[PDB]
Amino acid sequence: PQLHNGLDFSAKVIQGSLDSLPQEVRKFVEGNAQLCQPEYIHICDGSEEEYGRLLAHMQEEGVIRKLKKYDNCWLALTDPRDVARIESKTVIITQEQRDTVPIPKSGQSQLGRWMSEEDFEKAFNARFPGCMKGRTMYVIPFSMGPLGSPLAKIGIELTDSPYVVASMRIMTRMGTSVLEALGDGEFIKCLHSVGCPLPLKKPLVNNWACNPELTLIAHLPDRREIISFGSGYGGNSLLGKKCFALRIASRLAKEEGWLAEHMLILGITNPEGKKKYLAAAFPSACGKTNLAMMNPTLPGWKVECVGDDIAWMKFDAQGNLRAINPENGFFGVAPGTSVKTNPNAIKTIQKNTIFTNVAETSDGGVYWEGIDEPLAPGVTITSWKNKEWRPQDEEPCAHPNSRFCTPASQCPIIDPAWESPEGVPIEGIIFGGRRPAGVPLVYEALSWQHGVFVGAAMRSEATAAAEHKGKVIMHDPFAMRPFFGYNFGKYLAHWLSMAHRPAAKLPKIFHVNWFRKDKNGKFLWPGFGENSRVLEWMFGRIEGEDSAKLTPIGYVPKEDALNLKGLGDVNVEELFGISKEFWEKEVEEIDKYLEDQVNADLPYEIERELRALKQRISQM
Ligand SMILES: Nc1nc2c(ncn2[C@@H]2O[C@H](COP(=O)(O)OP(=O)(O)O)[C@@H](O)[C@H]2O)c(=O)[nH]1
Ligand SMILES: [Mn+2]
Ligand SMILES: [Mn+2]
Ligand SMILES: [Mn+2]
Repeated sequence: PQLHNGLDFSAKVIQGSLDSLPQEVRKFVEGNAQLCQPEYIHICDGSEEEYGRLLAHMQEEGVIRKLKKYDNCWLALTDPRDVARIESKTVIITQEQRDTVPIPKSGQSQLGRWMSEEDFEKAFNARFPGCMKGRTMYVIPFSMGPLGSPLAKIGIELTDSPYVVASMRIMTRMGTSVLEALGDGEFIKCLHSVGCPLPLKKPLVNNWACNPELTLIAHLPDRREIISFGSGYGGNSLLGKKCFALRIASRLAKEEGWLAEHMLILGITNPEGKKKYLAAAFPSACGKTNLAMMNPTLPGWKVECVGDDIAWMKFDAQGNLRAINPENGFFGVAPGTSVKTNPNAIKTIQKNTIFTNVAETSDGGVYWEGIDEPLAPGVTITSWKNKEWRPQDEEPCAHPNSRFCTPASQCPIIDPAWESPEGVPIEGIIFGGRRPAGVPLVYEALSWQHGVFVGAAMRSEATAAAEHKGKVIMHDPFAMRPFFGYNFGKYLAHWLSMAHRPAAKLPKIFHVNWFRKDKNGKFLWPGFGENSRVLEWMFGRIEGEDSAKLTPIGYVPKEDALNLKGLGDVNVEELFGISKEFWEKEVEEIDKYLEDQVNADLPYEIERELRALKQRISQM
């Protein structure tokens, strides 16, 4: 009911019906409509027509270009200030700070950024009021994971960005069928605005609406709400990805007894007809996608891709660890993707694919550094800065974090069960990062507890995923440092608890290092398709083959255990060297880190593994 005409936004609905919305769905829409004051409200139905008019609108607004060389592929150049995931402006709001991050013994926590409700209410009220003035509010109903799937959760994103709606149509399951499945069930409330209400008081660079100064990505797990403002780029705007699928989901999984992890999922089959499913957690820009879509070099081996970034896992009745990719597409980095590195990626992005900040060729194609592909005579390149670009300038034509957004179904090696609502049984878990020195190519954990300790001890050099720069090695336990939904100590404890479940078929735990270097700065391992040689060893260890040698850090392959045929020139000495001098410093850094950051919430079993490892190393 109302006394005037200031609460019923029906007259602003250009597609859909507020009447057809579930009870709580309508309230969430009209409430923020009244707060944000959008000129129009557009309730997405996921249709091809919608996608069609949507793209055409963005092309008439100078938002995106059409890549005439490919089938239904589009380019989008963003503002140079809004070109990646802002880790420093992401915050989690909990009544108690301890719920979010362990109280550091001395210094600032690196495992999350907490903000009180009082501080957030101020920041919120200073951003969203009237932020969509003169823009359309798109209502994105999307399901994470297959519909009806048990570990499938539904969210509603409100956004004033057509670029976001198009991307979300690729990355999630979006449309009207999601509304009907939801019914009156619960859902995740997602609110996004670029923060440039009209009239534009700030000119737009590359026609990219954004507000860097006021950027803020907030999470409220107690309320099941995600509030993002000022950014339109991937992690910040695609709220169902990082914000939902990891941070909020991790909190839920802790509550509900499953797991939400920053892991690729791949299935692998050997020449004997036996197939196994593995999961790998690497930091961003550390090889997950190239591994999940690997083109193996060992004959009789087949790799299939279930997912490349997010895994939702839970033990089933039979005690197996089951995993699903809750996403619907791939949002991978562009540069370095060549036919020689990730050819399966090339085959996927040639249609229905949206690119961001990659270079455009004068004939209607894409270009980026490392594409490893000569262009024809008379073909010019326009950089992502929208300027004539030549290979003689220092300006790279493709931004380091530039992306492609492609449907998962188009992948030629997509696993025939990536949408199976029952998941895939994970028999192995892989950790790793970019360690230039010290860490051997691969080793196996001595037990679950040691495994959990290995994940927690992961470290890697600074890449181009967040705002980190320089050549520095920092901690990234479980590859989840930027995405922990709650206290990390309680995270570790949650993992260790899996060893207590009845008839729990705990998978093996490996640590790989694709990036060990020599004294000249030369990679000691070709990697990519050759990583199938490392997976071969893992496959045999899962079946119980006496191919492992015991060492102070874990099991490593025996002599002549790794199929190295076709190489011969690989320096195996330095590739597996376990220097005591290096590992005595490694334990010190891990100790100091764990004592400071996890402090009084560090489980004792992790402290015991730390103690045990320090002991085995001193006996060298
Ligand atoms: N040396 C080496 N580099 C790799 C390998 N796989 C990927 N890369 C590089 O890492 C960058 C990002 O890899 P990607 O698979 O997209 O990482 P993701 O973010 O985890 O999906 C690419 O530019 C590649 O050049 C590998 O096996 N060996
Ligand atoms: Mn990721
Ligand atoms: Mn990726
Ligand atoms: Mn225990």
